[PDB]
Amino acid sequence: DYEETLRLFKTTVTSPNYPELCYLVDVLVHGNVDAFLLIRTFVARCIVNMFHTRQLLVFAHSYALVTLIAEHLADGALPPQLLFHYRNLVAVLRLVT
Amino acid sequence: MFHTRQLLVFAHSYALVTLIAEHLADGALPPQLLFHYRNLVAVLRLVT
Repeated sequence: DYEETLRLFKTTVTSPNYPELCYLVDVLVHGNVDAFLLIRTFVARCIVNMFHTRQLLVFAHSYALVTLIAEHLADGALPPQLLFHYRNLVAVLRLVT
Repeated sequence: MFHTRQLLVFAHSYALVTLIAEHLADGALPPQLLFHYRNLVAVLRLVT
């Protein structure tokens, strides 16, 4: 069962309220690992503050961002539910492959 | 209006409904009301 996480992802993607910086940070991170490691606090505050103020989660659009969130941000600095959502997405990819 | 009266407000006409979930969405509101109006515009998109 992943229908709830996929439903939330659908709400995020088909929403014009997607925050501008999410693209900009996707470009500057460039999918580079330690580059994402250096920006950990900013993305952690951004995802919790966004999810609390608006239900749609952020940085779901780019695969590199999703994978780097799921691995390196998992160490902490995030309430477990959002990390669990991202891990469920990555597990959905693993099930598909 | 929503909190006291239990009815949402400015739903009676298209211009207000379409402007609320494009320009007012940036903050300033609880998620539930904004998503009610976004659901109304999404219903319009589905039906068209």
